[PDB]
Parts: sequence; C-alpha cells; structure tokens
Amino acid sequence: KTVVVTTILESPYVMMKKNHEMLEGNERYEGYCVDLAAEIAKHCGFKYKLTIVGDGKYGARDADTKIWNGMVGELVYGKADIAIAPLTITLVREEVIDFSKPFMSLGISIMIKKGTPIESAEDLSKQTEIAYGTLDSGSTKEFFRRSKIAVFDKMWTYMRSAEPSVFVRTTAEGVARVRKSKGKYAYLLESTMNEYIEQRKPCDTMKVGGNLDSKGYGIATPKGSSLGTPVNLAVLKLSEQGVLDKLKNKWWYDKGECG
Ligand SMILES: CC(C)S(=O)(=O)NC[C@H](C)c1ccc(-c2ccc([C@@H](C)CNS(=O)(=O)C(C)C)cc2)cc1
Ligand SMILES: N[C@@H](Cn1cc(F)c(=O)[nH]c1=O)C(=O)O
Repeated sequence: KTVVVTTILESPYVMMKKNHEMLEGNERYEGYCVDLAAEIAKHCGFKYKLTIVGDGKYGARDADTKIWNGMVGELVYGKADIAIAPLTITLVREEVIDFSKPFMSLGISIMIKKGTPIESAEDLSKQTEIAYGTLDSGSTKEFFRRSKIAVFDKMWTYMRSAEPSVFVRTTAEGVARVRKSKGKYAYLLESTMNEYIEQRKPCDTMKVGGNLDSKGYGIATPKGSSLGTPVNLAVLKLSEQGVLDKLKNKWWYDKGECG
C-alpha cells in the first residue's frame, strides 16, 4: 500500500518548492524531512504520499475531551500511517503513539535580534522591558506550562498573562516578531529552528545562551503499527552511515548566508 505520511510546513524540514504550482504530489515539497522520508522509504521498501497536516499543528491533547489534534491526532485516529517531521519525543505522546529512536537532537533556546541585552532565560525572567514568547501549541509551550523550575515557572506565569499575547501561531510569526520589535521581543524556540534562521539573511537574529532542555525528534507511527520496527532500524542505519549528518549539513550549513 501507499504509505500516508503526515508532516508539517516548517523550515527547513518541509518547504514549498518555488514553482509548486506547476508541480504535483510529493514533488511539490523540499527540505530535510522530505529527503529523510525518501531515505526511510528506500530502506523500508515502501511507496508514500506526503500530506501537510490539516490544522497545521504538531499535536496536543485537549484537557477536557482528551482528543488529540495535529500530526499526533492524524496518527491516533487512523488518518495517517506515519509522521515524518520535527516532532518532539514526549512522555504524553509516547503513551499514545510510537516513536523511533531520535533522528535529530535539540533543546529549547532563545532567539534575539542582534544587539539585545539578553544572554539567558534568567536574564529574561529578571525583567519586563523585553517581552518574550513561545509557539502557542507544542512541546515548548508545554515545557514552560509544566516546569517546576523557578526561573521557567516565573517565565510561564509571565507569558500566560502578557497583554497583548506573546505567543505566536508559527515559527515564521515568532521570527518576524523578533525582527520587527527592535530588540523588545525575544522568542523561545527549538534550537534547530533557531540555528537554521541564524544562517539566513538578513542575518539579524542569533541564538543566545545554552539550551533549556535536551531532547530529540522522532519518527512516529500509530501504536502497535508494523511499520514501527523497520522505521526504527532505518533511523539507526541512517545514523550510523552518516546520512543524518549529511542531511543536517545540507539543509542548515552547506549554503549558509551569514558566514
Ligand atoms: C525525550 C528524551 C527521553 S530523549 O530525547 O529521547 N533523550 C534525552 C537525552 C538527553 C538525549 C537527547 C538527545 C539525544 C540524541 C542523540 C543523538 C541523536 C541522533 C543524532 C541519533 N540518535 S540515536 O538514537 O543515538 C541513533 C543510535 C539512532 C538524537 C538525539 C540523546 C539523548
Ligand atoms: N517540535 C514541537 C513543535 N515546536 C516547534 C518549534 F519550532 C518550536 O519552537 N517549539 C515547538 O514546540 C513539537 O513536536 O511539539
């Protein structure tokens, strides 16, 4: 059968090709996870169709109805066979879907407009002049909402009460907000995205400080799927053959624009 892959528009993992109007099917998209999908499919021996998740969400569970949205929802309710995306491995997700060993490491990080007098989360937490926010749904938001760490708790308590809202609906919105706010907004986002943006014109943002946590993205399958095992073996093989490194370099650094 043709494997249905759910994924999400997020640079440089999955992007629309420049002439995507005149192209169709999987050929409409480019990026790290596009390449990774091709590799995994080659190693597991399956045909596949790339589909952009309907609600443009990563995956969150409603506290009241217990219903999952986003890519995770697509997996749990039988809409997709596999998610190949920068989907963070988390405990609550692992309880309802299966993850491969991780294919890329990351941690929550801080993005500033160059010139901003901020070097750490503690720095942010100690002041109010510079606003700061996260993506409105996903593992970063959850990290802050659930954290028992003093500094991070202080930051969450600030963020959920800030007027107007400091949360954004896409990474693009967060980056744009950094660039337009003349140093008065800092954006908390996954280090991988931060590092990508740092390598792109107009070269006016930077990652500062260490990461706030350490985790990974994994390939996800519906719980108890037969695809789970071969997909995991493929991730291991791609890791050991240096393919994951080659792809990371390909999409992040090989054509860097900021030196
Ligand atoms: C959710 C967490 C439990 S976690 O993210 O899974 N682990 C946390 C821990 C600090 C950690 C975080 C990230 C990494 C890490 C290390 C390597 C990789 C890639 C490059 C290869 N993954 S692999 O499994 O080692 C490989 C042999 C295929 C991806 C993630 C390893 C350990
Ligand atoms: N990977 C996350 C989604 N996600 C993406 C980002 F770019 C980010 O900065 N924060 C975040 O939670 C998830 O799987 O929920």
